[PDB]
Amino acid sequence: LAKRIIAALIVKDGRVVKGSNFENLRDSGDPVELGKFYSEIGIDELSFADITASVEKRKTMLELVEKVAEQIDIPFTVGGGIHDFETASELILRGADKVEINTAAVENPSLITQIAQTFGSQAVVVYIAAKRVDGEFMVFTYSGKKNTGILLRDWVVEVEKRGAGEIVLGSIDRLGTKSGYDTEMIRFVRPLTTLPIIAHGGAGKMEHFLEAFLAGADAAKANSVLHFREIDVRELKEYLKKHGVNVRL
Repeated sequence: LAKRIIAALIVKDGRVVKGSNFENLRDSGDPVELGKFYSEIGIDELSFADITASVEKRKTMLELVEKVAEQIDIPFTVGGGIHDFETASELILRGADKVEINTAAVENPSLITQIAQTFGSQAVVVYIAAKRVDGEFMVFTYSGKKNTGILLRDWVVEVEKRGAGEIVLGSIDRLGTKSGYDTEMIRFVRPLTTLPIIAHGGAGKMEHFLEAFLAGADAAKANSVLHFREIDVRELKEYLKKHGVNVRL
């Protein structure tokens, strides 16, 4: 019933893509050092998205979750190119608390159930990339390239039915725009599912977070606005608690 602030880091070959602005770390491109720092200053969870050349990807993603699990204590999700049960399983066993799946889940919905039966719904996070097309919310796969023809409304329902723990709701429209979260999309989805909704795409200033939590989101995923300190984590939670948002310290 508390809201969460989730720091999201894109990584490739064990490196924070386009790094960060905290000069106070020996390495501002070290995902591990950044992520532990974010944990100290009050990030509620981490989320790593790997985009490594698929040849060294599997080894590289397991290297990362191991390195991370050694140094941090808050939940963290790992995602990106996870296509089957065994890849998710070894990533969780190696340290990750949850995995984030999207395209594999749309093509094979039972993949949500298979991961959940062994690691529990809490470990399965489904990323839903939606966009408005002819007045309807549509689900997109392959990093935005494929309109699946599936309605957001139906996918959200099926994703809970299959046993997902949480849903990351990405507004494609708003991705990388600093214009605010797609609160219209969030309000559309909110009554369709009992699951936690993690809002992604559009953050630019602290009030967007208030707007998003007012819309019904249980958490907020945030990317470059964090790393380039266009928003401070402490000021944000200050702000939201001040205006009645139930955040943790």
